[PDB]
Amino acid sequence: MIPDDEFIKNPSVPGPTAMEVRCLIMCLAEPGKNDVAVDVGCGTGGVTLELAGRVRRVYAIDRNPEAISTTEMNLQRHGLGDNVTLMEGDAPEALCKIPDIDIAVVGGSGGELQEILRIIKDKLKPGGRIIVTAILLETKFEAMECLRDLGFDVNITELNIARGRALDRGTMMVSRNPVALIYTGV
Amino acid sequence: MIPDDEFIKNPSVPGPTAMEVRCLIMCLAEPGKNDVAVDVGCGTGGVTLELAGRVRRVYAIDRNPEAISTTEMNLQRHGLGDNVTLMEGDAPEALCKIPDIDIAVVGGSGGELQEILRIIKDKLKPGGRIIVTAILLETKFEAMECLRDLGFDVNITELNIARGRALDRGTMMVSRNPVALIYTGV
Amino acid sequence: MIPDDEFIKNPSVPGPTAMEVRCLIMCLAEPGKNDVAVDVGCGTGGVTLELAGRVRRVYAIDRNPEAISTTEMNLQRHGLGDNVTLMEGDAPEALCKIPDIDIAVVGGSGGELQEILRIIKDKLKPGGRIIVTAILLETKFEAMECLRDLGFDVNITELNIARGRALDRGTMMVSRNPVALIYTGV
Amino acid sequence: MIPDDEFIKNPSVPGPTAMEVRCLIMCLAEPGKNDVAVDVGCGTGGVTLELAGRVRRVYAIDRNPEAISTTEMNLQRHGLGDNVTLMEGDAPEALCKIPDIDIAVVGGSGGELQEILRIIKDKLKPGGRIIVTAILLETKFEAMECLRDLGFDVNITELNIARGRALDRGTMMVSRNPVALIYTGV
Repeated sequence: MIPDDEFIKNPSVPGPTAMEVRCLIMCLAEPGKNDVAVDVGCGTGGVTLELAGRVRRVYAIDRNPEAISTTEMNLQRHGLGDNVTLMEGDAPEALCKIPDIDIAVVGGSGGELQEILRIIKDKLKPGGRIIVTAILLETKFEAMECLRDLGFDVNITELNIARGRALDRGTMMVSRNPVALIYTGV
Repeated sequence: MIPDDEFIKNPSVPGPTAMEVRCLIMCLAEPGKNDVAVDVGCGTGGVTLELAGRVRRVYAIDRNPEAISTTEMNLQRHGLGDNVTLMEGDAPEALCKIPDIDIAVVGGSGGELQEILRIIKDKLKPGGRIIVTAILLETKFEAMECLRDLGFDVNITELNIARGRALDRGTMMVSRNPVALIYTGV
Repeated sequence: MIPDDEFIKNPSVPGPTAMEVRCLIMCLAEPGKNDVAVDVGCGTGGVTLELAGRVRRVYAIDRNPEAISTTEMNLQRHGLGDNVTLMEGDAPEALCKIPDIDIAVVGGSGGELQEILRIIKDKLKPGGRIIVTAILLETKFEAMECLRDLGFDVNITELNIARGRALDRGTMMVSRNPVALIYTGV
Repeated sequence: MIPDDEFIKNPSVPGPTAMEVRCLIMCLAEPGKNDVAVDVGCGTGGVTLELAGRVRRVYAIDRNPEAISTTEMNLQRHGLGDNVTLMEGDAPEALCKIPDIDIAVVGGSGGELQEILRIIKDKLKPGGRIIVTAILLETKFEAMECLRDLGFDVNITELNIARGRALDRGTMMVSRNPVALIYTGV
């Protein structure tokens, strides 16, 4: 899978998300060449780039113009983006113009996490998956509470990753920052 | 991906490998529908199940008869096990009778870690990957060194995981023991 | 510092608090021989013990009768307790009957966290510290919010500890569950 | 305890040791006002500083000339050093001119870990304590082996610490690199 260092970043644009995390988001998302997925807060584009090649169509949304721009750049360098619709705009309004979805990945909550999830539940085909990524503490709580309030079966997994860096003196373990995945069962 | 709680267990068989680990093992290995893989120490059968439904033929090895049994039981539970050759017995003697592999996943060291890897290097098809899962401090070290000594490009990723357990009082974070993954380039 | 395995553990009562966490608690508490401290949810009695041999007076509270007994037993085995006042009853009602404190440690709340902090803030001597342990996801968010909402500068440290366990096969890394410490500036 | 940001950091000297780790080290070292201690690879002087205030004497050693300089700098800026014999040079040679030690803390091995531990065992007074800080994957293993081969009861604790950082968005957990502590039975 495309390792972190292989992605073009940006100052005002966070990401890419740790490969280990991206790897797990895909395992939970349970892709498919016939699935329609939406990725909110596509940021650097990691999550979008991955899905761009395992489903029918992916809607990448992000209020920050730089993010939509940053994702596009990576999509182009990897020659992907055919089944990807970029959307410059607020998440709630961006979602309303989209068909029902099979997969839903919500990155940077954007302080609109609750409203964002509410909408997603109204457009979730049967057996749909909803995966919420969280970097902020307050975000994990809100993600559990809302998804629960919408009648979903919420689960949460915290991932503390450490990779080894080759030094002259030997190998050192470099830590990533904690990343929790709040998701709904099938 | 089959969640941990959906596996048939055995009071004498460890495992199955944490899902988050199973997931990352698959991202790294990058299974092809034409690859020949071997899983030393299949234990409960996690990794074996995951490879089974993605490659041509998987050779699942294990010293414990209960293991071969449990793995075979979880195989049938998901309509898989046609392209899986089970092997009871010591790894070294089992590995020598095997054809060349594209993917090598070695589970619990077994005290013969260094010998196992050695046998695998001479049986690895060009472009093959070797992945070692370690829970023991010493196994992590011996893997790194030995793989380097055999002329491979080694890397190590440690995963401390925490899952949420619903309690009356709320959600608790329960962690799994650290799992390191020592892998080679391609 | 009294190591874990040296405490009388009652299966029904939680604890003792991982020695590593207890160490960090004392470091953040900055106990003085003239300080007055209260420990809500003393449980096994780990924290109470540490403070007992370091402050003027320690008020140990816990709504569980077995926790009080367990805490009393352990204190005796360590000749401590001569300057400790155990309390049988609910926290909130037990807090109003206590003098003002310099050090407040709060363990297992019980859905009464908000109220418990509200009382501790009112009885907190100037300069005093407030330290809250949280194993529940929710308690972490709640302690962070309530302490902030009560006008305190809040800080949070997550501890993921792994100790080594010698096995015939080698050294296994055994992980304790995550433990957070939410505290107010000194 | 002296926090991280309160230390004079030199661009050529590593450290200071994370306050959470220093706290644990002081806990395992069980400092006594009579104990004679030695800090190998004092770095910024965090460990030396702490000890200087709780034991008879302290011999801070470090191959790096700038480290010695930076360590002597943090001593004065806190009113300590009247009992801190600084030493610039190779640890092994430096230790020979030192008295028998009660407490021994070793960090930077510079690749002479084994030679250092051996020397320490010959100078270790009964009831003495040895504590090694490992950052390199290889160091942990080596330390375990030597200490076992020297007739000591080895113990290892892996610490993964995360501190919360205040963002306009709210609160994120920032990870520190893993830090392992290999210690002998007192």
